[PDB]
Formats: sequence, structure tokens, C-alpha cells
Amino acid sequence: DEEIRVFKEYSARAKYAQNEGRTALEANNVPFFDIDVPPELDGVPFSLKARVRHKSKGVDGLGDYTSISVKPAFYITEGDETTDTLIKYTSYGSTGSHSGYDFDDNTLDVMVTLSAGVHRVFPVETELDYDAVQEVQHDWYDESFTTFIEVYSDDPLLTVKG
Ligand SMILES: [Ca+2]
Ligand SMILES: [Ca+2]
Repeated sequence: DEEIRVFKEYSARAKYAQNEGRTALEANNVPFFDIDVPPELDGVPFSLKARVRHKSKGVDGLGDYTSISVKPAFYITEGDETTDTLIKYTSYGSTGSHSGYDFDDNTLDVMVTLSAGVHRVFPVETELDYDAVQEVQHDWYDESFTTFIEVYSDDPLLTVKG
């Protein structure tokens, strides 16, 4: 069995966000999930992933051939869920028009090194595309063309075996 530890699934489009700290993102209703890092993973790098869908064609009335640059990230509290400082994690960028075919879904795949205890994770889109700004007046904290279908880990360090 190739085990998968699911952390969360999201149906809503992820919001554009710069690294403005935990309080700012929560104020703007950026959904999150918490990960409780156990003592045996205290300060130990592990793999965190997301199934990511980019879909731009006609979204908010955007042109079907408009090129949209994307770069999803996790923003994760360095301290616990009550602290503000966030660390940025990215792994890929993509560009051009996006149809959002499930067989084209991308994978954010990062190495995360965290202290023991709870950390809050914000799945976000970090790239605000200028064509989007001009065509459909997208700005920071608007819903982007990026959706975190599922956040997960297939790292044996995190999964329940079976
Ligand atoms: Ca296995
Ligand atoms: Ca563009």
C-alpha cells in the first residue's frame, strides 16, 4: 500500500497572499489547516504536498487565451498557531492558459522543518498575474485561479501504515 495522509481538502479557490503574517491572512479569510508535529519529528525535515489545480479560462470572465503565471505556496507559522511569523514554501511555477483538467493537476512538493507542536499552514497563491489585474481586477486576498484540491503527505515519517 502507498499510504496517503490527508490533512485537508478545499473546494474554494485559494486566495492571493503576500507573506504578511498569520493575523493578516486570517483577517482576510484565508483557509488553513494545523499540523501537530510530534516530538520524534521535532526539527526533522519531512515532505509535505498538495494536489493543485490551475484553471483560468473564463474564470471571472478572464480571456480563454490569457496567459496566467502561478506559484502556489504553503505559509507556515514558525512558532505555534498563536504566533504571527510565517515561512514560505514553494516548489514549481507554471504559466500560459489553464483548462484545469484533472489529469494536469500539479503537485506542490516541499521539504518542511518544524519544531514540535502545532503549526498553522496557509495554502496560498503567491503570484498575482498582471493580465488578471488588468482584465478582472484581481488583487491580494482575492480568490486566484489556483485551488488546493487536497493537501497531503505520502512521507512514511507522517503516514499511518496499512
Ligand atoms: Ca507503504
Ligand atoms: Ca500573464
